[PDB]
Amino acid sequence: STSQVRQNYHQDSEAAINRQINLELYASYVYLSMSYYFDRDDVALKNFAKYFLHQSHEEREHAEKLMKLQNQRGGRIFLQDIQKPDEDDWESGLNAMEAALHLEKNVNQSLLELHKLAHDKNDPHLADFIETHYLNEQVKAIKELGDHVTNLRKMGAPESGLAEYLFDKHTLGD
Amino acid sequence: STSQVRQNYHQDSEAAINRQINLELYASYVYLSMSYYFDRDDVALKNFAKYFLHQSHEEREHAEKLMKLQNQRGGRIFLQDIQKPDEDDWESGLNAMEAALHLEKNVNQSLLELHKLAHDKNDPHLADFIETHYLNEQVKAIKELGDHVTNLRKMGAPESGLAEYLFDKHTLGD
Amino acid sequence: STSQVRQNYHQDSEAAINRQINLELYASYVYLSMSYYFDRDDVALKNFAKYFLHQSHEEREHAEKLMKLQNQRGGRIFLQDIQKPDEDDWESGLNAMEAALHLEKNVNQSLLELHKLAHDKNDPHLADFIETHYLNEQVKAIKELGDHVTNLRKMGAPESGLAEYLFDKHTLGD
Amino acid sequence: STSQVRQNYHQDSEAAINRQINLELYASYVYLSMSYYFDRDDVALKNFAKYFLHQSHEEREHAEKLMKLQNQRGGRIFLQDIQKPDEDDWESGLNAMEAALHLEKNVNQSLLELHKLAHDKNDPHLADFIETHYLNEQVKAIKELGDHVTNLRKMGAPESGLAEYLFDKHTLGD
Amino acid sequence: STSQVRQNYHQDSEAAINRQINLELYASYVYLSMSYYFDRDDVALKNFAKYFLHQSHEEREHAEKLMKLQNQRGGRIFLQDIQKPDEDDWESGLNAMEAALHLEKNVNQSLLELHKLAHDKNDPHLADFIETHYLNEQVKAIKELGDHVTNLRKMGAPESGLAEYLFDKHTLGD
Amino acid sequence: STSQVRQNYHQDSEAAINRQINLELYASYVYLSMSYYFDRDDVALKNFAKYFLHQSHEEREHAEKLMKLQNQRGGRIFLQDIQKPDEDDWESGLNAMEAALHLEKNVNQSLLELHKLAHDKNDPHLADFIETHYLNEQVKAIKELGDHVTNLRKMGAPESGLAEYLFDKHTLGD
Ligand SMILES: O=C(NO)c1ccc(C(=O)NO)o1
Ligand code: NA
Ligand code: NA
Ligand SMILES: [Zn+2]
Ligand SMILES: [Zn+2]
Ligand SMILES: [Zn+2]
Ligand SMILES: [Zn+2]
Ligand SMILES: [Zn+2]
Ligand SMILES: [Zn+2]
Ligand SMILES: [Zn+2]
Ligand SMILES: [Zn+2]
Ligand SMILES: [Zn+2]
Ligand SMILES: [Zn+2]
Ligand SMILES: [Zn+2]
Ligand SMILES: [Zn+2]
Ligand SMILES: [Zn+2]
Ligand SMILES: [Zn+2]
Ligand SMILES: [Zn+2]
Ligand SMILES: [Zn+2]
Ligand SMILES: [Zn+2]
Repeated sequence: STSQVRQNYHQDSEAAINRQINLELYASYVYLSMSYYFDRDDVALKNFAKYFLHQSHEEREHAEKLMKLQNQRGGRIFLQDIQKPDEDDWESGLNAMEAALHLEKNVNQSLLELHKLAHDKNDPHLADFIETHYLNEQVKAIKELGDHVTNLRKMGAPESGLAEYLFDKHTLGD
Repeated sequence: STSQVRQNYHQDSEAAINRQINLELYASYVYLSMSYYFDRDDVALKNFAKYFLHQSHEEREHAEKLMKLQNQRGGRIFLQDIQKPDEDDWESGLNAMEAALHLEKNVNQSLLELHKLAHDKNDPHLADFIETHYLNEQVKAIKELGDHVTNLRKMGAPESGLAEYLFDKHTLGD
Repeated sequence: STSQVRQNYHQDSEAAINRQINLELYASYVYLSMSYYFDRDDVALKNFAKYFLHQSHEEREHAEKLMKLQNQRGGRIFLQDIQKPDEDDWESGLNAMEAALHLEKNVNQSLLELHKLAHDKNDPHLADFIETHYLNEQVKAIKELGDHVTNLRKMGAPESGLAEYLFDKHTLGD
Repeated sequence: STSQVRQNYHQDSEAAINRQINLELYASYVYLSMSYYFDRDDVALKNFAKYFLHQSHEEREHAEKLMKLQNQRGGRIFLQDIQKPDEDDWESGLNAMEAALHLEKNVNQSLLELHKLAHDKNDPHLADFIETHYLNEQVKAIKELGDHVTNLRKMGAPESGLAEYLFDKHTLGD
Repeated sequence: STSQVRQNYHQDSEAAINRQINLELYASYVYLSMSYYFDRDDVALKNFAKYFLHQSHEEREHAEKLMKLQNQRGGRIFLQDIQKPDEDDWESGLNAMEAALHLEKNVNQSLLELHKLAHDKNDPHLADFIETHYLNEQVKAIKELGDHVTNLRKMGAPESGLAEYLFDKHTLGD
Repeated sequence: STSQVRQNYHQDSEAAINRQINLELYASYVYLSMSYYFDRDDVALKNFAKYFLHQSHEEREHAEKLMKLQNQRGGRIFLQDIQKPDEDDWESGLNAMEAALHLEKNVNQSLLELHKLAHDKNDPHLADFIETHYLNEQVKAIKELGDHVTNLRKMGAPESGLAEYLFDKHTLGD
């Protein structure tokens, strides 16, 4: 069918959207994994644990937002498997942060491509949606992972464990 | 003359804005008419009446801030007569819901054509204007009207006058 | 047909009422034009603009009120084209006020004939309706415009731009 | 490495918990899809949608509390892919209710086998865990889903389009 | 070294951003000069004075938000000397308002050029940055300075001492 | 011309004030530069940044009060180019503190010489103005910079990344 509400809504755009949803749920899955990793009795950095748990809940917010744009435009949601992440053990506070930064650069890439598509297919509505709710969020996050990584490294992580423990106290703990 | 504030504002943009002004005022007249049709002693659905008197007042807001925009950029407002609606009797609640859907998807086509003009003339201010204050509002508008229609249909409207009475109570009365 | 509520309601009154509705929308439209005219970067008298905009929203109430009385008496609303105002460029504050006084004297005329018709068709309900909700409002609005004209002319307008700028500050801006 | 906190926690229990974690995440995914299904403009039952969006967030909670449990006991979390749901179109609100029921009765069955496992490994902490935080919860949840289905049926669902609309109003909307 | 956070950030964009910073710091300097001009014992227009000083601090905000952006995107800040303003003596309130109009149109074109660049390099994050934090802020400033220049002109300035005094009180003084 | 307020205000003092104005504008630029350096994703010390950004704005205040003073005494302001800081990269937090220190003694130096000028020209208003608003402010700034440098060196700056991270937390974040 074609929904009564659909208008200037191209099907690459619609299919690009069902792709992002999955990517956002993917990242939500990664951050859950990082979170409970730093909750391990042998790692025990509670603020690393809550930092990523919060990112896990936000990625969820991202996907649900897109699931809403879809129906709003008259596209139809098709869901897919969520890949388990690439690790079971994230090694270190620094390394987990670097993986986070890598993950978000990559989600950012897809958002930019999704913007290009929306622009190329002359969807001003879809494109302002990406710029308003996603683009600058991803710059902020990526700037923030960058800063953390810079600070964990300058402090002598992940060699110095003292380093990671003070960072969990003094940066991720308000 | 050429206004002292004019900058990057193409006379084709100026004349498109004036067109949109008239179309918004037109919208408002349609809803005004729909509203006072449901206030007739033989239609007597008050929440339908309120729901359109509101959109009537909303569309008037839409025109008024196009008028501001026009002067903001140093163009010049020319008003044209306001066409009376297509109908005097709007038949039923479902139907008026189907009519407004049609109307808003139409006004939305105009906004997407105003915006593409803006893009092509390299007017980012005007394109952003359209994006923030109109596109998204139209997609929320289109999406809602669709929802009401689907519900009226599934309830058994327009035949069932029970359904329309109940939809007025449980859906448009808060 | 004939509405189950109609009573001592003559169809000339009904057609007289549809006419006034249009006329009120007309004035509503004239006052909008005046308003955004003084919002022009090359006119720029904010309080002239806010004054006429407020008159715009009141005429809209003036007309919705009449559309209410129509359905109330079981008459039936037929709308009509809203003719664009007789100017796009209202020249000055003095001249805008003078046009406005002309406009309302003319609308006052139409109401008085409507009262005459209501009286002549022995409709004391329609007659009290015009006495209560319109007649003294039209005397107040005519007197107010006259005083503004008197003051703007006594301040040496419209050749003294100083004149009109002080009037906008000291009379229309509280 | 064997965790410094592990005590009377059998590696069969550990692997049984990780299994439940995945099942709970999976249910969360099912409710998610059920939810934004009723957000489509052709379904348009907003309280069905709210009701399922909530259970999705609850099933998430279910998983998170299991991941805390694993680490509390000295086990090690291993996530796995999240299987997308069986349907992309859940047909009707009655049906989704019937599917949800089936789903919940399925997860209840897994926790009773986890419970029997715990008991047989003489793991009373893990049995008391399942007793307090899951068993009565699923039992309340199964009973409510039975109630809603029984009611949707008794009102004439899913054929009576009015029925589902009203259940969404009168039962799922407070 | 490429900054760790960089992504879709063009070296033209970065250098153009560095130019806009200088241009904003140059704006703030001009408005500073204008403000203490009116503070002179032989000009003595405190509201002109306070008007431009507020505008001076605004421009400094415009620059600092550009700088933060450079860092967010991984760009690199390079400052250059701040050109002293063109005049030491700004003649009068009218001429000062005119010169601000010229200044802000010049800033506005540089920013439209910066947006164009951003679009030419497929940097939607940058373009929507310029869109939402600068473009309509420049239109507002340009409209307001338009109105001010107009109202000063119609009053009789710069020939009428009275006019620049009363505009100081009744417009620049709230 | 000679100003109508001018009294016991020497041309050299008028000259030395104008130059002092420029030097405070310079100090504000330096501090602004140091601030956004510490905002870089590869330096990432938020409280060094806040510290220097607060300096930056205070120095602006220093200059505006000189501009105010100049007009009070009947002198005439002449603004010069504001030269860009010596550095684009400030290396480290300790080296930035040390360069702040060097700058503030240089500013102290010129302020003391401006005081000697005022004494020499028997200008006690000018002398007390300098004493009252700048002299102890300069001593306080230099004492605080001295202490910071001292602490940063004892902690092992600049070699110690940890030292600069802990100083940012425990001294500059309150
Ligand atoms: O044979 C049994 N069930 O069929 C059995 C043996 C021991 C238990 C028990 O309850 N342990 O706590 O149950
Ligand atoms: Na935009
Ligand atoms: Na009477
Ligand atoms: Zn995301
Ligand atoms: Zn993210
Ligand atoms: Zn500490
Ligand atoms: Zn509209
Ligand atoms: Zn609309
Ligand atoms: Zn384009
Ligand atoms: Zn009911
Ligand atoms: Zn009227
Ligand atoms: Zn009137
Ligand atoms: Zn006055
Ligand atoms: Zn569960
Ligand atoms: Zn459940
Ligand atoms: Zn600016
Ligand atoms: Zn500006
Ligand atoms: Zn200073
Ligand atoms: Zn200083
Ligand atoms: Zn002495």
